[PDB]
Amino acid sequence: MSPILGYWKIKGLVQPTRLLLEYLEEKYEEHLYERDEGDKWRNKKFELGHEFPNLPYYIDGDVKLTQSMAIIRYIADKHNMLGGCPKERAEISMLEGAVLDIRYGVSRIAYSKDFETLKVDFLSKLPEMLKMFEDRLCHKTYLNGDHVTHPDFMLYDALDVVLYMDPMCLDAFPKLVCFKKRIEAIPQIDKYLKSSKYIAWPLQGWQATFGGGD
Amino acid sequence: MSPILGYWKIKGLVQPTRLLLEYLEEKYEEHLYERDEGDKWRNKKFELGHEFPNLPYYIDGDVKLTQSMAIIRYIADKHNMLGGCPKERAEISMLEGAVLDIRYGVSRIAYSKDFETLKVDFLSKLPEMLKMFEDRLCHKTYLNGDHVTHPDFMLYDALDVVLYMDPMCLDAFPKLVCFKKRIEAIPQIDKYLKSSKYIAWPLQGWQATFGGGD
Ligand SMILES: N[C@@H](CCC(=O)N[C@@H](CS)C(=O)NCC(=O)O)C(=O)O
Ligand SMILES: N[C@@H](CCC(=O)N[C@@H](CS)C(=O)NCC(=O)O)C(=O)O
Repeated sequence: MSPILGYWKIKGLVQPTRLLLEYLEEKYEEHLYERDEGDKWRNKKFELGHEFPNLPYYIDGDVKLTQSMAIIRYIADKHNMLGGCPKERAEISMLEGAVLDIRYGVSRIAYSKDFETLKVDFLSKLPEMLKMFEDRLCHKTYLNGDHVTHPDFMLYDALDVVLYMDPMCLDAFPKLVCFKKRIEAIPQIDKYLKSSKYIAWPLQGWQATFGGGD
Repeated sequence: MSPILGYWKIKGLVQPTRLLLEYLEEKYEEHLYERDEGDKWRNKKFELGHEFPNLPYYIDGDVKLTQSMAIIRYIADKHNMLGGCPKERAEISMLEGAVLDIRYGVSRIAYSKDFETLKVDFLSKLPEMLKMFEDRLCHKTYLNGDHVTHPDFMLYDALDVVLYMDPMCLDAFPKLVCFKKRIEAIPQIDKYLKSSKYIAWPLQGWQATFGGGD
């Protein structure tokens, strides 16, 4: 009747999947769980018809999905965006994982009681990872050349988070600073970011030391 | 000249990729880094021709890969094992991620100074995740029906690790206990496990609290 996507009303793990959607102009509704609704999830968690219950979920009627990365890859696969030959898939997946080292690097520490000191060790390695992305862009509009691919949205999302973490981490990465602006200047994403549908905060689950609250 | 796969001489993140290989009878050589060889990696790390240097790496000459999950998906894609329609990819990827919640659950805590207490909270949630896998198998030889898929090897690997963690965690999961035996009873894997080529330990990087040492 119309694709469903369920998650907490935070950016978290599905923010990118949201942006891919907006970029594709796919129609979808959203089940959004408020912080105060742990019980509500707990019940609809057990009955939606999933074999690996979890959040986020994505229901096409055609399918019932539960893993964050499958859900986004499945959207891209619906639109023939995962790659033609293997060398292509494989490489998209590489960008994928490389962007996940950054986004998970953040997530891994955000809910710990030692965040501020774990912080110092992440921003240290970050540049290193940041750079690979900069060099990758010395010659390609987007992460995989001309045509947008889902990790361009992963990558977007990751810069957005690290910037709240250290506003300057992209001083020294002009190429990355233009990519974040570019993705922004794309009409569909342009609209979504100023739409009512946009969720600007929290970055992580609310309880989180970093990116928590309101 | 012959596919290369490089990693530390531990099971770690590539053990499953190794098992897929052995199951496919693909020929490959291995660059194995001993614990004492951090400097050696550090030099060959910078020159192999990778845009996202890292371990593991997989060099087909046809391609130069670096993310653990892409490398294994790329092997499966070489053999037409990632799925026919999208509903297929998507679902394989689901098994994928669901098995990664378990394997990363372990990895996330193994190198921490509070392991033993973090331990207690993992084995708690484990059953929950374990079960999804058991129910998934009430009616399918393998994780995706009759034909073996790469998460069957991920899943294998994950049971192997958690068993060193708690030898009984599979009492209560007879269906899972037969799957671990089955995968074992497959001639190719049968051979590899008793071959010289097999790496039985360490589970994690050597420095690790859990699964470290020799
Ligand atoms: N690996 C999974 C992780 C899922 C996950 O950790 N979900 C959390 C939110 S960050 C959820 O609260 N779990 C809901 C539940 O377990 O019922 C994915 O990529 O989707
Ligand atoms: N997300 C990456 C993680 C890679 C990774 O963490 N590799 C560690 C071993 S567990 C390696 O020592 N990094 C080597 C390096 O950074 O040079 C993957 O899936 O391959």
